[PDB]
Amino acid sequence: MTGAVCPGSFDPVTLGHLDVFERAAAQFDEVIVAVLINPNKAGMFTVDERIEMIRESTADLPNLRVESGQGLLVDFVRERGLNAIVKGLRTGTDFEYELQMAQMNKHIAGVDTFFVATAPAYSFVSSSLAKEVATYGGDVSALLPASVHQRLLGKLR
Amino acid sequence: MTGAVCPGSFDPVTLGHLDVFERAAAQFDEVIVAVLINPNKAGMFTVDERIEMIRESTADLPNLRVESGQGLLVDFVRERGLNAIVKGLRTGTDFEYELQMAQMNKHIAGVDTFFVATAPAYSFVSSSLAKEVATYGGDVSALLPASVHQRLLGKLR
Amino acid sequence: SMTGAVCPGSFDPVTLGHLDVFERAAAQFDEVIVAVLINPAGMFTVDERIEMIRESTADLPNLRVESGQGLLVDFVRERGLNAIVKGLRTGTDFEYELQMAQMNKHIAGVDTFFVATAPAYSFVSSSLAKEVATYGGDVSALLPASVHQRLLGKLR
Amino acid sequence: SMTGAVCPGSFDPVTLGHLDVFERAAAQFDEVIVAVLINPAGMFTVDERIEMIRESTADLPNLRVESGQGLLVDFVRERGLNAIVKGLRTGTDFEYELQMAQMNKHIAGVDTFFVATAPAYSFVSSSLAKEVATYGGDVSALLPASVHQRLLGKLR
Amino acid sequence: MTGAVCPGSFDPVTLGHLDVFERAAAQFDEVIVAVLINPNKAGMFTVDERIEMIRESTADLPNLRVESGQGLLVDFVRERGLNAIVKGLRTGTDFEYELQMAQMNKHIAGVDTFFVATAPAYSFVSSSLAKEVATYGGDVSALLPASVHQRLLGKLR
Amino acid sequence: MTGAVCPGSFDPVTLGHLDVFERAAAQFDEVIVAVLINPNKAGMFTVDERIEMIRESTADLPNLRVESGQGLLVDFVRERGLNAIVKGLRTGTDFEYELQMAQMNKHIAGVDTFFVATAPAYSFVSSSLAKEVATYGGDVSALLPASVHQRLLGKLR
Ligand SMILES: O=C(O)[C@@H](O)c1cccc(Oc2ccccc2)c1
Ligand SMILES: O=C(O)[C@@H](O)c1cccc(Oc2ccccc2)c1
Ligand SMILES: O=C(O)[C@@H](O)c1cccc(Oc2ccccc2)c1
Ligand SMILES: O=C(O)[C@@H](O)c1cccc(Oc2ccccc2)c1
Repeated sequence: MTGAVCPGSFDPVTLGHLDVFERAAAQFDEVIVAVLINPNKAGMFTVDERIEMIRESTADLPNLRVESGQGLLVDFVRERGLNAIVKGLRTGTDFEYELQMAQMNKHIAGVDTFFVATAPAYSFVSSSLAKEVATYGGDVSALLPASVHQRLLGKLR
Repeated sequence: MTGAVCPGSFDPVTLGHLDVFERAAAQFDEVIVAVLINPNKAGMFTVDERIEMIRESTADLPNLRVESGQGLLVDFVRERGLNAIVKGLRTGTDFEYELQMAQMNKHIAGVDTFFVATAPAYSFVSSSLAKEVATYGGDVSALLPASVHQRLLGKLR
Repeated sequence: SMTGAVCPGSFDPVTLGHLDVFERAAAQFDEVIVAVLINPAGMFTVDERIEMIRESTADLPNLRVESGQGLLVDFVRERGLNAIVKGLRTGTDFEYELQMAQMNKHIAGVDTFFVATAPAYSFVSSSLAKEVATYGGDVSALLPASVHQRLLGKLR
Repeated sequence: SMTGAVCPGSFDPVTLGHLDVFERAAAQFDEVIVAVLINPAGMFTVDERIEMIRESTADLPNLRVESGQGLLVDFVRERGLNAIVKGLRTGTDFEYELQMAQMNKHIAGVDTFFVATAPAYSFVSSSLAKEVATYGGDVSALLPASVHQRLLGKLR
Repeated sequence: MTGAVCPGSFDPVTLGHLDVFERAAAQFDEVIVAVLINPNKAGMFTVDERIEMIRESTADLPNLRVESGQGLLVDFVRERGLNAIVKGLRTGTDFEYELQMAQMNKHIAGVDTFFVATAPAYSFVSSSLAKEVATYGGDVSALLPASVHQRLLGKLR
Repeated sequence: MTGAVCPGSFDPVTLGHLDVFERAAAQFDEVIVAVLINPNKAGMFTVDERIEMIRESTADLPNLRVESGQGLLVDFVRERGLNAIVKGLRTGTDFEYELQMAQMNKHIAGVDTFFVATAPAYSFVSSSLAKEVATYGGDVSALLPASVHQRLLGKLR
């Protein structure tokens, strides 16, 4: 009955994201990972690549599935009969910005947002910083799942 | 069967707290509001008074129950077969202190914490500020459940 | 006794959050000037932005609306004033605006007064309102009634 | 035209950071009242705190100093005003003061204007100044000249 | 020639503090850990106990020594012919508060302060939170050095 | 032999930067100021111009040298036999973003970062804001080294 959506661009998914997925899947009957695509800007990975990397690293979460979308997150959530979003947060700065979006989403669609504190070990990994570090040759193998790391290096080379 | 604990002193419960209770009860199969008994610093209302005020304000939430608790919160949570805490947050500063507690609770007992952003209208209400304003004659009736407000005036006489 | 402040912004479009700040500034200063930045890529033209603000502030007799360019402190000083009034939502806002406020005081002796957002508008911004409306979300409760139909026009 | 604001605090003692805020408030409002809280454990008596502020604000003709108790908004409204002016150093400050500002607006319609600290006084507070002086640190550059000798008196 | 002081109450020292000590000892010729004592409030551990717990967990840092003091930190620093303080920081909130003290210390004595970001794993441990959790029976064995944990449990029992 | 790298674009160097350089040079045996060459986004001054402005402003710092750098900062640092970065901080928000970078740099290369709080007088100056103010005729001469100011006026004509 209960369910939540875990949104992001996941370009690529990180171990921080996977931690959030696992924690959501432990507390809700179903979890949908929403891979939100900007039809106007391509990321590093195509939609099918992003989804494949997430599926490979969530194979042991039976109540989680992965779907892409675009436009308003609250429409994605509501069209699946749900009304909760779960998002990871690292800092107070994160909270202030995400707060605005959560209150807007509640206002326009009645959708609630639950935030979870990042695991300490992954508090400094982000998709953007991992890509930037890897671009200039830094070692990010411990911050990304196996389903991501060598595909990332491949994209960069 | 999903579930979460909503902990606090609730001295007294505010409309901000109630908003959190409602949103938790909408997303989890069971919610337990845990009312802290604090041996040292006593407050304005007894634990039984606080429990009754919450029960009156949550009468329409059939999957929410109210209980007193003492000591280590994660013991309270695990003793009831649960492993999630739900708390409301108002500010970035709130997030930083609560994040420390959440990471500590996950480390020592595997209990997770979900945070929800305050409804905008209650971003500035707290039990402590409401009591202080009311003590000096300010009108806080729009910030508290109807019953709380009547009981609060009683304690002040 | 010739008190006055300037309320600056791009106002693309003006929101109820902005209007709340204008009203509060107008209640505490003899003269308020809303300064609409010309910074030519926005949704509305500078003239359209000025009109929407004038429409929404008709009940504020001591407020006027003017366009401006360049250093804000020059705009303020050339009108004989030396105060800016700005609304703030978060501590993050305060830290960024703090830098600009201290710079403005340093270079021109112009002071900045910040006012806390009304709770109901803590989450509205011109940018988020435009984004939500663009994908069909209802923002009518967040914008002046006039602005709202004008926005519908730009999209449809 | 009857503009006015109240600058509240314990001022135990008043610092150059506070005085900077008083001066800036006095420059932008016709009338400024400094409200000195009676909250009986401080270092100086309410009378002493009032005297130190009056001594330091002699060049501010439109400022007066009064003691107060209870709800700040009652102090403000009973003097016919509905604005508070408060200085702010950090984003953390803003978040805490934001709650009080929104509460005060809610219960009494009293607005709050915040001003950014002068950079030179970003680190001074009554409490830190007292603490440092107590252990022999030189805080003379952080306090009004009058206050400084008075502080030396309380310690020696 | 170069040197820094690492101050705190260290009541007790945590793994977060030890991380800071090690990082300071790697970058300065000498490091002094300053155990600052409030002569008006006893902590959990006496001064000699605090120093002993720090020495036992820093035995492999040859350029580090431990001394107690009270009063102005900048006097402790200057009387040893030094003029740098090194302190760990976890959050932006920490930085704002410590910033005030660092600027005051520079103002009154010319002493500089260098801050270092906490290691991610210890970002949620503090002496106060470890004591509080342990008081109510929570497991904090992974957050404190061996020189501390059982002595803490002993104090509590 | 202790040492640290002070990295940045310094376009142009401000009195805030110089304060950081001075404080680093006072506490480390060697300081290297690393001036970023950025292939994409160019700025107002060439790398050689930026280096010369820093050299003129740091003429009294014999243990500080200035060099251009590109790519991964921790490679620059380790290539010079060092493993410390020193950066100035103005705000809590600054700390949060820089903390992510510092933890990342420590993770991928074992390079540590020490932060110093801005002198109060320069808390509001930045290269970007100084240029913007100067472009429209504002006087920023009290915020920049004397030589920078002369060169800045030249670029604006
Ligand atoms: O008012 C507050 O928020 C705090 O006092 C607080 C924090 C965390 C939990 C709390 O309540 C309980 C703790 C342990 C067992 C049961 C309940 C109260
Ligand atoms: O929307 C905002 O807040 C910013 O874009 C901003 C900041 C400061 C001033 C602004 O408007 C003016 C600038 C210069 C002259 C006149 C007006 C706009
Ligand atoms: O020092 C401070 O900032 C606080 O102690 C503070 C906050 C708000 C008002 C204060 O002073 C008054 C309160 C009530 C009536 C009159 C004055 C003091
Ligand atoms: O202006 C800034 O602060 C950033 O652009 C920045 C951040 C970190 C390092 C930077 O400089 C270097 C990076 C790599 C090698 C050499 C120098 C610049």
